[PDB]
Amino acid sequence: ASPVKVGSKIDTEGALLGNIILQVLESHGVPTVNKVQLGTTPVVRGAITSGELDIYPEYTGNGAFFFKDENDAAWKNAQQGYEKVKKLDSEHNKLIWLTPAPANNTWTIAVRQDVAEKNKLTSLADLSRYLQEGGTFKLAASAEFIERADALPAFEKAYGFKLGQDQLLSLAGGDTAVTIKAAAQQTSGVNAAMAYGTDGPVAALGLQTLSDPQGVQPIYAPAPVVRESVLREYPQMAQWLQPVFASLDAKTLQQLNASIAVEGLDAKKVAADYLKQKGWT
Repeated sequence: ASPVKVGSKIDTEGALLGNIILQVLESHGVPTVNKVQLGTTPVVRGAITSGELDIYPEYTGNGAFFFKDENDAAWKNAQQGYEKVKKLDSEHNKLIWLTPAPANNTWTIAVRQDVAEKNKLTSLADLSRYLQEGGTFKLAASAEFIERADALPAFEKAYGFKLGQDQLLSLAGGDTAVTIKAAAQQTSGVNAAMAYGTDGPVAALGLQTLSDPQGVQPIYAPAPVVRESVLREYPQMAQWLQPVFASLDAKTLQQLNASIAVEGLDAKKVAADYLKQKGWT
């Protein structure tokens, strides 16, 4: 009878996933309070652990910070990271991690679709092979992404490639909308961009993210996290949200995020349309 307080983070994907959770619950007649786009990670995390939120989408790899377990190898594996934060949040905070999306919202490289399809580039390993075969390549990226040891140099080391100076366009202070745009219109001959794994502009501006099978970056997979006492009152909501989040792979999230961020569709309507199309509402 007491309404379920549904939240999310302020960003595009937060708006999308928060509205998805809210509308799934509403379609089952569950009483709700709309607190979508409440704040940043620490604000929503503080809110759910204080009871100001009952459920919101959180990202698996953030378990590294929640449990002071930075540099644990588990966060570099999608399944191991999920299971780890799920176990820890249950026992320590009575927070239940539901089904995670198969997507990984983390740093990667996105390549122009034409170049990716022509050269069969799916993963960062494919990219490395293409480069060592003399493939034409120029990456737009932030100075930070280029220099930080855990960013481009980590990809380079793990996948065995090296970008020369003429294969880089350094853009001072991000952000990925700008680097993606550079590849999209081939600025200074750029054909690839620094991007996040579920970036809306990747879909809208005609790029394709590369996968990270080696697990160089920690995995940030979004999942509903719900207070145990609330799940206790509506146990069925795990079942409701399972096929929904199972369907959210990277390309799907890129398209939905693009609808909102690039083309200015209402996040509420984008969520509603998706749920209706897939037949969950």
